[PDB]
Amino acid sequence: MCLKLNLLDHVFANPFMNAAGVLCSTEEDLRCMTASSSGALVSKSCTSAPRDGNPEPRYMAFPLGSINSMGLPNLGFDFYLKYASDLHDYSKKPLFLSISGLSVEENVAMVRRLAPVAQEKGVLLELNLSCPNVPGKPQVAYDFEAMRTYLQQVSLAYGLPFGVKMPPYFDIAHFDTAAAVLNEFPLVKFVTCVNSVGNGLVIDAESESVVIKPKQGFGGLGGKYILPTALANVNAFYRRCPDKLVFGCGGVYSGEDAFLHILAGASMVQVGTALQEEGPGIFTRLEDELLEIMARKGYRTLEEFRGRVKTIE
Amino acid sequence: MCLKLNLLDHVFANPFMNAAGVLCSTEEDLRCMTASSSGALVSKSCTSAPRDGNPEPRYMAFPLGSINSMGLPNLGFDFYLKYASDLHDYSKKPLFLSISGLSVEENVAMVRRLAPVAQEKGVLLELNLSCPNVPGKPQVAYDFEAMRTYLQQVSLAYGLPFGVKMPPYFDIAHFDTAAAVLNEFPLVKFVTCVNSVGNGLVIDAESESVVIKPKQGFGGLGGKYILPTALANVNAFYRRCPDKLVFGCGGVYSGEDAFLHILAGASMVQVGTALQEEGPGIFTRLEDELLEIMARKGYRTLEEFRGRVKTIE
Ligand SMILES: Cc1cc2nc3c(=O)[nH]c(=O)nc-3n(C[C@H](O)[C@H](O)[C@H](O)COP(=O)(O)O)c2cc1C
Ligand SMILES: Cc1cc2nc3c(=O)[nH]c(=O)nc-3n(C[C@H](O)[C@H](O)[C@H](O)COP(=O)(O)O)c2cc1C
Ligand SMILES: O=C(NCCO)c1ccc2cc(CCc3c(C(=O)O)[nH]c(=O)[nH]c3=O)ccc2c1
Ligand SMILES: O=C(NCCO)c1ccc2cc(CCc3c(C(=O)O)[nH]c(=O)[nH]c3=O)ccc2c1
Repeated sequence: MCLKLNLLDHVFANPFMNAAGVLCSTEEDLRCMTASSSGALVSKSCTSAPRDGNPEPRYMAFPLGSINSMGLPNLGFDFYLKYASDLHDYSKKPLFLSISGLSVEENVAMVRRLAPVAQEKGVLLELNLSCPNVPGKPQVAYDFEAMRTYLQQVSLAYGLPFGVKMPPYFDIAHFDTAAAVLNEFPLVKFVTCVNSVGNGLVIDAESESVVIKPKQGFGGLGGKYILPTALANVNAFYRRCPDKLVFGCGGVYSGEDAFLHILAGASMVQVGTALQEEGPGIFTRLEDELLEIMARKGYRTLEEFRGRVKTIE
Repeated sequence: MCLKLNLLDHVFANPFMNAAGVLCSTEEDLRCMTASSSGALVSKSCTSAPRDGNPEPRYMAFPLGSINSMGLPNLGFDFYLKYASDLHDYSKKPLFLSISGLSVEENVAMVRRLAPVAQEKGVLLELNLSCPNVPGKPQVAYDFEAMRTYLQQVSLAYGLPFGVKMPPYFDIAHFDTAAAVLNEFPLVKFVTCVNSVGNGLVIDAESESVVIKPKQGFGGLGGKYILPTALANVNAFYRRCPDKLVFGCGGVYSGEDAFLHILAGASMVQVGTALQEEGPGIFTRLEDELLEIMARKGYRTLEEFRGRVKTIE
């Protein structure tokens, strides 16, 4: 009875990892994720230049989830590239590096420089597409032209297996369209569903105030709020992309949640808010709980139930 | 101290009503909603001919919310028109009538016929824009040209103040765009934010099965999942539509949830899932709890804090 998996030519002790953005910004964070019993880790989404990000407060959490508008604070590509090439310990677990350049040219620049480290060290690329392009255009993934563009250019510049981080979708035509676009690109080997549910508003009743400072308090939502959304999107893409892997992200707090993500078709399972709230010790709980569910049901491997959600009739 | 209000030339005992879809399909349903404490009622979205809708099970609810894919079952427009014409007791409360035709033609044909009853009785039209189109093109609200067409055609045929039911948006550019369209139409006096959060999927861990039979288990989400989403949209439309009323829908289980909807800008507050779950008694509780918050803060009127949510700095 085990949680092991081989995929994209790497071996993983278990399906669990942090979500990009959570506990992965500094050397200190990365070293902690690495010492944890997560199956893998992903670095904070970076830009070329170091960024300070938005004014604080900019993240907040509550019993049923979180809201954030961090504005992409990170130490700069050079920092994460050096961490990938010089400091990370691959014998402990695989590394993902998430890039989130503010234009297609910034993304091409970084990936060209990432390629040789990817080849030499085996670091994996997660391209963040649930990012802004020009203001007053939808973020990149809600704009299938822009998305096609970024993917051709990044496939050309990088020329290696990478994966993509998707915002959630809510309409069948969008699922149909976005999957068709993704299927045009043999090198997109994996799809992460989903990024935060965009522009929610949390209001505090005692103070009659929004709880984060940027954007008049509008920010991305994570946690329990988003589980059924995360599952629909995992399962939509798992059904429409028979040749790609789906990574589930969204509202995982328990093994049962991880179990549901996996029945929906998830290969890896990421943890954002719950990790932020609970700290890296969460990873041992998640594993035990999922293993308990598997034992009770007679499952021995993840592949026995992955994608095996049943419909009625 | 009390909660009465005046809008669109009708008096309301309080700002609560059912959401379209819930306890509003048969004559028995509507008679019950009328005998409740709700300030108003809306009828089930209707089509010209009666519909059986989707295979059961087609609705399910859980502690954090609900999922449905009813498929628009209804007794047909003749029935709801006759209810609006001859059966409804307007001395008890205002009535809204929701129409949700499958094409613009079906919708224009309904409204020409409803126009004279509206004149004569004062029934109000809620145009459901959050419906199929589910052929090959996105649904109407997520397709701004189709949205402009239905609005032009309908305001032509109806020629009276009416309102539109909106699905949620998740992007600043879409709020800017959707809002600009609605502002093209002086006859649209109210915007209801929001309809169910489209296409989530609820999987049950024990039986490893989806919970509803149509659309392979995919359906609209209501309840506690959607509250911060319902509040971002109320407030995004509140700020961008200064000449329109905003009606909040989504995630109301308490006086507090209603309070936050109003702080966000809502004038009427709609209850769906919580009503389906607790029954019409919910209105007396919500009234009380909302009056209780007001008293503790020394607010006398909804007008005092409607829309007056604070941002930081
Ligand atoms: C503080 C914070 C920072 C985040 N940063 C990123 C990021 O840099 N890149 C990214 O792709 N997603 C980011 N996310 C979204 C998470 O990666 C994840 O997609 C989302 O929070 C849903 O997961 P959860 O439900 O487990 O929180 C961030 C989320 C939070 C709460
Ligand atoms: C069983 C069911 C039927 C519904 N039918 C309709 C409908 O016919 N027309 C409509 O505009 N919305 C319909 N809705 C959406 C609700 O009006 C409301 O927008 C949504 O449930 C979110 O509100 P809540 O969080 O209070 O449930 C329905 C919802 C449910 C649960
Ligand atoms: O300028 C911004 N925000 C306020 C001004 O409009 C801004 C800039 C870059 C951003 C970049 C992202 C992508 C990184 C990211 C963030 C994040 O760092 O804010 N939060 C998420 O939940 N998901 C994400 O993918 C999200 C929001 C951003 C907002
Ligand atoms: O046949 C349908 N679905 C199965 C796949 O085509 C179908 C047909 C008409 C529909 C019409 C609507 C509009 C009514 C509605 C419903 C509803 O009655 O299903 N549920 C909601 O949460 N919000 C709504 O606005 C919603 C879903 C529909 C699905």
